Amino acid sequence: ANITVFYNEDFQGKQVDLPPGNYTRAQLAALGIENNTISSVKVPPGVKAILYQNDGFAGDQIEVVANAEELGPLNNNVSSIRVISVPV
Ligand SMILES: [Ca+2]
Ligand SMILES: [Ca+2]
Repeated sequence: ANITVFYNEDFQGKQVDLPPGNYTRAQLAALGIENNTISSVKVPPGVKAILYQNDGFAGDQIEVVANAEELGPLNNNVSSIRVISVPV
């Protein structure tokens, strides 16, 4: 269903759920997710996310298909996100 993004690593701090969809920087902000703040993400079965360093779904990126306690180079550097349903 949804992925849950956290402000700090190891699933700590402020958290927000994101169902499938495309989210620009402004759309993330409207959902209470400040720019370049995500540090960890939970990804349950059936969904995946593509985190982008730039708004508009562009730039360096990372595809998460399972829980990620940390994001390496994209830590506090995500500006847009696409959450995608992967049925099985
Ligand atoms: Ca953070
Ligand atoms: Ca960014």
